[PDB]
Amino acid sequence: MLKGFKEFLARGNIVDLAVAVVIGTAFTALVTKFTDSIITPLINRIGVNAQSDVGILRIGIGGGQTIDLNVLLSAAINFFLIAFAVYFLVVLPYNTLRKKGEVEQPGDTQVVLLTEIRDLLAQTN
Amino acid sequence: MLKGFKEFLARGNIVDLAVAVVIGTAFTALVTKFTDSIITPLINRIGVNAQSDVGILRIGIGGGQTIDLNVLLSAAINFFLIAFAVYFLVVLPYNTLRKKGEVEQPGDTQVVLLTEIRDLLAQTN
Amino acid sequence: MLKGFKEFLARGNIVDLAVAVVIGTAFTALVTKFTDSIITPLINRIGVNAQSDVGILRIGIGGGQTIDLNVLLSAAINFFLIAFAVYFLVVLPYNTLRKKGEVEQPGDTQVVLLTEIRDLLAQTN
Amino acid sequence: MLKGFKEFLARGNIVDLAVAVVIGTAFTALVTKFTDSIITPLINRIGVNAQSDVGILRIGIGGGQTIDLNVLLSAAINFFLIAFAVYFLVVLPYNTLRKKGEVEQPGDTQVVLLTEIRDLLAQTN
Amino acid sequence: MLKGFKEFLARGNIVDLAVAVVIGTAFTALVTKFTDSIITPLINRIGVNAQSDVGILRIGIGGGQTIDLNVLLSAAINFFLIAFAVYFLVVLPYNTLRKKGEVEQPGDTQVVLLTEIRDLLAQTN
Ligand SMILES: [Au+]
Ligand SMILES: [Au+]
Ligand SMILES: [Au+]
Repeated sequence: MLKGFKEFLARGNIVDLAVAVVIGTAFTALVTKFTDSIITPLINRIGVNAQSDVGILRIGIGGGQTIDLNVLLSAAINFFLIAFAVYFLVVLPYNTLRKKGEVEQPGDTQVVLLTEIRDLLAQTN
Repeated sequence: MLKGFKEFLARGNIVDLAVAVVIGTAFTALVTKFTDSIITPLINRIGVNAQSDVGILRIGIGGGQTIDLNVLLSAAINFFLIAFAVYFLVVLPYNTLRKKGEVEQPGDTQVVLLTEIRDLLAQTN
Repeated sequence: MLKGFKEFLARGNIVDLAVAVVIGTAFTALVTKFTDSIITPLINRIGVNAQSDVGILRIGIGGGQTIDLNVLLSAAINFFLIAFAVYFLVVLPYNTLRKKGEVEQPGDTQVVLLTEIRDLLAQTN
Repeated sequence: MLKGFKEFLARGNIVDLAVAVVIGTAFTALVTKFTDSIITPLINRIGVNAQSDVGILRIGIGGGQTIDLNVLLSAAINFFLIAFAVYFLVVLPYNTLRKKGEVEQPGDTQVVLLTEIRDLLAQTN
Repeated sequence: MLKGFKEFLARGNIVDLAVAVVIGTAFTALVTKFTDSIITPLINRIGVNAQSDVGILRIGIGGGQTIDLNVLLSAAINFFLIAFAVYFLVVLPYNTLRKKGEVEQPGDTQVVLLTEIRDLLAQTN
């Protein structure tokens, strides 16, 4: 069992990925929770949004219906906050490190080797 | 420790992925929120949908039961909006950049290299 | 800024992935919404499921408790429908196109080149 | 337009992926649903868990507060069930197939090719 | 049918990934549940947070509104626990195994081979 989980993990391109979804989900969850506790309430004190129209579904009930705009705006703001947080926390550093050329990846090293291979092959002739 | 987390992050084919799931979930969520606040209500002012039949679960309760179509239809519209949104915002540009050729990738460059190698090895004959 | 987001996207193996999660989550959501509105109610008019046993948690409350089977079954049905939908819509077409041989890919072209190289190298020797 | 969606789909390394997320979310949801309907109720009849302490938030309300264990354990059990399910349904078969050598992959065929090349390049010397 | 799903599965880069999303979502779900059951309550007996301001939406209702801070801190702590959990359970072992090199992967063997090839091509000169 320790062998199946561990042998699958050496195999575990899956491990790199599982972690990625783990962080990705954990983090999106954090930004939206901040938005709900801090932002949505702010949107709400004001709320001259949520308009409406009469709603007596002759199939379900009968009383009144609304169009909540504050929620949409609350969500839009949440979205922007995510883009700023990700781009700023993540993007400035990863893009800066790839430009200064200090980050890595399997495809890139293969390329260097393939390239070196090309050069030597060229030298033989 | 700072070493383990950072070393794992340059490693972060995972980083590319985590970000991808982060945006994918964040965005799908934004579209569904719009569908729910703006669209579901419009579907609802009408609502000649939600039909039903008697429901007295001789196992749970006893009172009445409903089949909501407005929700099914509201959900479907949400989906189309996502398909159009992803395809139009994401698809027209990425597919157009690949056809014109501007977007890049590790596999493609390896190909270029392998190809040149093939051409050279052929030249040696 | 427009340059940074766009340059990271050209970079975006991530874009391929983010899009994938977006569609995958959006679609699963659609299937379950159909199951809940059309199917669960049907399970429920019948609902001779949800059994139970007394439940007075001497730690939290005291009143009664139930085992909802209708939900378990509704979910299962939801699942089978997903399997029929993905396999029938996605699988019949991708397995049939790979069998007839018409789907291109970076890994496959590389193999072709690697193979040509092997053959040529064998010719020199 | 039909050309853009279809050309992106032949392209769909993404399709492979979307299907993966689609299936992954669908299945996990199925297990947790079984956990909730079947398992949680059982945890709950017993429930000598959920302990507590008075809770009158002088900032929000005022009355009493609880620490639920049955849920923590219910989730824990849900989790073990997922691991056994994924590992047993998924892991025994893919690890056995990779070991017996039947599940193929572009990366692996390339390896064989690279390996063969190494061997040949070596015979020349 | 058994052939199409199975043929698609050997094909299944998708299988590696789907399993990855399954484990990532399942695990994040577990961390947050622990936080909610064990942690949020602890945060709450205390709760001198959830501040507020009057809230009578001249568009929706009219009565009062709150900015729940406890939830924000509760979510943050949840996040740390995930970071600690993934890195400590996942990171120490994978980072250590790669350093000891005990861990294997198709990309890495490709590199070794590319290197040897580079080295041999270099010897011919
Ligand atoms: Au009734
Ligand atoms: Au009872
Ligand atoms: Au109390």
